[PDB]
Amino acid sequence: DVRWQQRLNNYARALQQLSLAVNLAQTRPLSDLEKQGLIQAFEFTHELAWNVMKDYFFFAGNSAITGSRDATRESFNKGLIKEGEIWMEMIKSRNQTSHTYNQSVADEIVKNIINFYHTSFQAFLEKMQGLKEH
Amino acid sequence: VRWQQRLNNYARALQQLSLAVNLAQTRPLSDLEKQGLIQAFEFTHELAWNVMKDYFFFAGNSAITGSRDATRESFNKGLIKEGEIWMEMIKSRNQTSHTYNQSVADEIVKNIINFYHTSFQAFLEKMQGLKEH
Ligand SMILES: [Mg+2]
Repeated sequence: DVRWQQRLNNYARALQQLSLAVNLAQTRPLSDLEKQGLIQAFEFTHELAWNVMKDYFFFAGNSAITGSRDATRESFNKGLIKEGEIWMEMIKSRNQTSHTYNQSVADEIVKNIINFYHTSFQAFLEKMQGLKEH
Repeated sequence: VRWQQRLNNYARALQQLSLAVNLAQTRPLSDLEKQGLIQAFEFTHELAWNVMKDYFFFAGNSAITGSRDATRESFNKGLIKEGEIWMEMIKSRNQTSHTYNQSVADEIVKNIINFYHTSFQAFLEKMQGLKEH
């Protein structure tokens, strides 16, 4: 039923595609359309991240988690993530998705993806990969 | 509460989607650009069905809550004619979390280019005619 290590496998696959786009941005500016794609990749990577969180705490007997905010708070309190505000900012970015046809909105989410979220995603991957081995 | 204002933003969003759909006619899209085409479809469809919901609110219909509700009412009243296509857009929306699978991304992209963009343009013209009354 609930299998947090399988969810982690898909999270890694999604993050690898986000990493491709984040690396591309270091070689040249992204077009407006590529920025929309970077946002889409952030969205499917973040969605998997907090569902890994939810799945992991279900094993611990926690059935009270229902969304990304609940999952992010429990992860911070249990030490799975260190940058609590950044992970909460990700949720704000998710809630701005419908408005990214405004370049100011798209550009803000892209700057956060490149300068903060990707690093946090990689740290969470490494954290959970260690816990799986245990 | 203002369906004509919602329609202004819908047109702005559709203009951005149109740019990507025309780009796809000049060359293949990269994997990343495909993701960006899907994101543009998402913000265009979200505005579309909220225009529907706003419009029917003026008629006294406060029962509409989501995109399926809005889409059915729009088909019932003639605002849209391709009912099955507009419902397929909702299935595409619900696949958004899985577009890191190239098969999923490619399927949504093909639907956007071959069907959804045409339907979006028709709905724009339909509502633009209703704004003039
Ligand atoms: Mg999206």
